[PDB]
Amino acid sequence: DFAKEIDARKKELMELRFQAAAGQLAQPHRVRQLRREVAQLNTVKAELARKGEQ
RNA sequence: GGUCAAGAUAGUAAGGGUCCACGGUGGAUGCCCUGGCGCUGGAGCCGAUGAAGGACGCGAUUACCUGCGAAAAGCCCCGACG
Ligand SMILES: [Mg+2]
Ligand SMILES: [Mg+2]
Ligand SMILES: [Mg+2]
Ligand SMILES: [Mg+2]
Ligand SMILES: [Mg+2]
Ligand SMILES: [Mg+2]
Ligand SMILES: [Mg+2]
Repeated sequence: DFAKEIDARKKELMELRFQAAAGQLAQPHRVRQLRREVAQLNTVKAELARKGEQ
């Protein structure tokens, strides 16, 4: 299921980039906060990959 | 006092010179250290699970440096500080 939440994050992240090329970007923090949720995502996936399979 | 004669003799500065005073220039000098040099003593290999050194790129705004790498001034677990 993890990839679904990853890509849902990626869509709004690109939406923020698109506004940021424009004059609208009132909450820049949401930018970097959206990316760490991606990284944590991927990280935890690797944390399951070794688990169980050994 | 006046005229004539003969004689001697100042001052003037265009610009200059020596000295004094006030600056401009310039960055010597003292002081300092954000940087070096040397000795002693430690520690001493990286790489095909990708080295050394790089090229692009990552930031709301980022030309240079750092750090980092599309999971990108970073992600997770432990411990320390508070
Ligand atoms: Mg005469
Ligand atoms: Mg002087
Ligand atoms: Mg010194
Ligand atoms: Mg290397
Ligand atoms: Mg950008
Ligand atoms: Mg990937
Ligand atoms: Mg502290």
